[PDB]
Amino acid sequence: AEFVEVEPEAKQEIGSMKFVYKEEHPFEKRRSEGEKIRKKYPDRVPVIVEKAPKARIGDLDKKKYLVPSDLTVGQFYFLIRKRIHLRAEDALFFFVNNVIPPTSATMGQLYQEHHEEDFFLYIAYSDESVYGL
Repeated sequence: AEFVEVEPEAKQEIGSMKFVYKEEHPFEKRRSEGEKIRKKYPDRVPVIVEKAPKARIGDLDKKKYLVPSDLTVGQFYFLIRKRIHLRAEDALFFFVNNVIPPTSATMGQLYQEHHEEDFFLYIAYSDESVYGL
């Protein structure tokens, strides 16, 4: 009899966002890999990180990250900043399903709530605070 209290979402929050990674690797190969990697490393989460459309920021050398579940989103920002040699004054924003995730969440929490059907979490990054601008 209790209502499910549905959490509000931003207007732009959209599932199944486009990533070049997903265009370049067939779904079932991604899914098979994601299942396997979750079993092999259960306290890590597999993450794809890609530059958002229209972003003006350096590209990462590598898209696939195997991340300790307890690492925070904030700690992950700092890791990515270093990987792309951001300057102190440079901005960095992450997006999951078009929405900036909470800096204080763990990567495991983010994964739990937002992983896709292939068992990966997808994060886009940008110099801008709105995905795709």
